[PDB]
Amino acid sequence: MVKTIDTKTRVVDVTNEIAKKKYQAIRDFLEGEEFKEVVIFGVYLWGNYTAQMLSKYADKVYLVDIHIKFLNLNEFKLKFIRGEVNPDLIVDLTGLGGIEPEFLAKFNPKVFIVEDPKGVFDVDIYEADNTYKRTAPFIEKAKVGVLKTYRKARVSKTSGTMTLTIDTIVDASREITSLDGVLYAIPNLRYYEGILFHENDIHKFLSEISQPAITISTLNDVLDEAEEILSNNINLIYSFVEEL
Amino acid sequence: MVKTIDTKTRVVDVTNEIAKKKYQAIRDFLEGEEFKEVVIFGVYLWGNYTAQMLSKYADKVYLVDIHIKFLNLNEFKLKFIRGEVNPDLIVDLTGLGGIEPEFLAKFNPKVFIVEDPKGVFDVDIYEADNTYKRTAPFIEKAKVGVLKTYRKARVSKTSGTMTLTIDTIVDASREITSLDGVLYAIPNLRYYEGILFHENDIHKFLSEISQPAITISTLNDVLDEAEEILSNNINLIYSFVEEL
Repeated sequence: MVKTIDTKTRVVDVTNEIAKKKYQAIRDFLEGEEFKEVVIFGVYLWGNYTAQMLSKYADKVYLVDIHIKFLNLNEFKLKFIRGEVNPDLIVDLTGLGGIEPEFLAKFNPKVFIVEDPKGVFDVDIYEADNTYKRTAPFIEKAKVGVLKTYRKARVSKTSGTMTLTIDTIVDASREITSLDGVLYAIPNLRYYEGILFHENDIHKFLSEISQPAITISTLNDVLDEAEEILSNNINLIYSFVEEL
Repeated sequence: MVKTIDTKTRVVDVTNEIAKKKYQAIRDFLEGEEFKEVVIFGVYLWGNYTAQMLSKYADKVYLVDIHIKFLNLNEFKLKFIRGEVNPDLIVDLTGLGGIEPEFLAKFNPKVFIVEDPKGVFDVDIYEADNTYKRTAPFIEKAKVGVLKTYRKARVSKTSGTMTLTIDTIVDASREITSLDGVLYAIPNLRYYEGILFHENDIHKFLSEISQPAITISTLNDVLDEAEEILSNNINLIYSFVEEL
């Protein structure tokens, strides 16, 4: 009598949808701009989509994390000092406690893009943010953009893809719960970066992020309705680049 | 500067607290009465605590599942027909699509307790319920009670421990998210019965249910407040036995 239904939409599907929204904002800001060399700062798994897409607009793309060419920060710094890299385009996706503005100041790109980590107002997050301190040395000397991503009329503390994924899936599970005949809806979420970088478990990371977004205990088949709900909350997400 | 904090309270800790609440409701209703034989219908893990606690007031306790002596339904019926079992106390925790009223009618206990699965009103859940059809053959010939469990001024579709556990942890994660400096809060939940009874994976089941209830990404040490919030939502849960 009681049914168990997994959504066809996976967690990775939500993250990809969010990543696509963020890139489209970047692409629009870059419209009619061409590059030879692109450097992207941030963890790779959230920045990979942007890197793969920008490679069509570039001869060489560097994605730099603190752990297409993949480097940790220190290889990149030596490469920069040796004069082996000198990007026209810099995309900073590190956010809170990310790349230091003092390191950014050494570069001279044609276009500089930084992601605003702030979401809904939070006094501590607001205080910890230095997005516009990272933009200061490029203003008037480069095309500068600030990547912003918000949920329309919703609460998200940051604009991080992980944060948005979580709040999206959790809210969706609550809407699904209120449907007729539904007993509960489990949002299937995990701290993925902990699985990958602390436990170095590539296999468990792949299995966990590929899990159905929501598992539903229900008297009725609400799969299509659950999917629509999930789509509605994803479409709530709005991303754009503010030009400075 | 961004920290990741796990709650000390695990999912098992939350589920035990709720199960504990349900038993005390039962214990209050029985006022220290002792039985020769207790039969409890329902799944193991939500009903084991009640079985363990009632063993102090009973010579023999049977835990019957459709899957202290543990028996599945078919061993119990053959035992019942052979006349080896005839309980003074029957506790039915099966809920929706559970034990049939036609099977209950064969018994003659002194005390009969059935769990009302209904939570907040749901037309389909309400109609699928037959709790009072299970009490009917015992009304007047035994002490009859209906176990009810609600979240005060909150929405839960059923009174099931699993349902309450999910809604408790998810709501707590949302309140934690609203705290200063918190980026997000992950509710660590999984369909546990699917891991254990479908997949026969006791190892993965114990690991998943022992997960910290909530994983927090935060700028501040918010552990104590997170525990308190989690504790507060548990205290919202009210359980009692309605005597008919």
